[PDB]
Amino acid sequence: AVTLHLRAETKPLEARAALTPTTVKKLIAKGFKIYVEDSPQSTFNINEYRQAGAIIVPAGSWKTAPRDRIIIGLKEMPETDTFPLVHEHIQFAHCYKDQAGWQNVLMRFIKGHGTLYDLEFLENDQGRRVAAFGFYAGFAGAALGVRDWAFKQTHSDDEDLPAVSPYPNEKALVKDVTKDYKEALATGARKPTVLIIGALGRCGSGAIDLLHKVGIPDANILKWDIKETSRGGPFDEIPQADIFINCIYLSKPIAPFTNMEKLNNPNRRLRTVVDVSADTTNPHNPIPIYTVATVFNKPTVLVPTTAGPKLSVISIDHLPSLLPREASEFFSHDLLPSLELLPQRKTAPVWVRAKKLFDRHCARV
Ligand SMILES: Nc1ncnc2c1ncn2[C@@H]1O[C@H](COP(=O)(O)O)[C@@H](O)[C@H]1O
Repeated sequence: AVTLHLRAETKPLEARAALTPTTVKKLIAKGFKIYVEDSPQSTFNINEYRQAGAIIVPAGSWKTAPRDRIIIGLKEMPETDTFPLVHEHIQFAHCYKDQAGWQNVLMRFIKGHGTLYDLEFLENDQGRRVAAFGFYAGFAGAALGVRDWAFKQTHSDDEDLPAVSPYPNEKALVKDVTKDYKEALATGARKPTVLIIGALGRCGSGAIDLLHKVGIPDANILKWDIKETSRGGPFDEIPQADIFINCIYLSKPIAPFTNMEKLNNPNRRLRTVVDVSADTTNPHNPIPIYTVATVFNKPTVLVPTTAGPKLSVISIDHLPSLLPREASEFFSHDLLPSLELLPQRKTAPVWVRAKKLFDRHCARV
């Protein structure tokens, strides 16, 4: 039997969890022993885990836990923590892409005789990433995009979309976005068209699902993927759409999707751009119209146009935190088949690939 120990997150406002009560129940049904730290910040109530069969333990107790427990969490270790890491860990460690102090992160493992299985690079047998948050990133990005567009119909340009807060469940989010949307329509606003780039993937599907659920029909959604962008930008369709949602991270030096010249047009319709995969450290940002990474407490940034109506960007890197419960359920269920192979992790390719990758980065230190 494998023992997993779900550590409490400490990163500010991180309410997601790598295992949910549901995935815990499912692992227990397979003979796992599951410990769950009593986490202040989690969107899940600790009673949920208890009722699932988890053994509840104090927050931070992983640090003194027996060597044989596999420690599982989402976020990287606090850069401040210096003690050797003696356990096998499953987490996003953020030390494989030459991040600052990456060697020190790994030295903690080396000194400890611990092992990292990094969630960012966990790969199935067909070479695809096992678990990520793209669907809910798209769903939340579409939600905020519609909210921003609606807001613009009912408020003056000197006001911006107010601070946003996570929702306890998807229905609650949809109810609020629908309310805002219908209010905007009731003013006689032309029904908006929404252009999505990367429409066919998980992120794109998430955005589309939100749009559908708030009453936006396919007739008003322009679903673009590789074929549509292959002609090369800039695309006139972007300023012509009311809302533009970008659902694919692109960092190689190609022609941009849009630019200030194209946006500086009194006939532009576009009001709101949601760059779901925004990363201001992108070496070749194909939507070169913002430099600010916006955040929940100030979710939009002005695009400084010289003609046309007020245009704003949403460039939040934490969109899945808008719905931490569902984000966690999707993530943990995507990860579940791999977790079920942990008893055979010495031979199961998903885990062997991860150990090998860890070993290779440790060798560079
Ligand atoms: N340059 C591009 N233009 C438009 N769509 C793209 C481009 N590159 C990748 N995609 C699509 O983006 C989606 C990414 O899917 P996912 O990683 O599941 O969110 C897939 O449907 C890809 O085909």
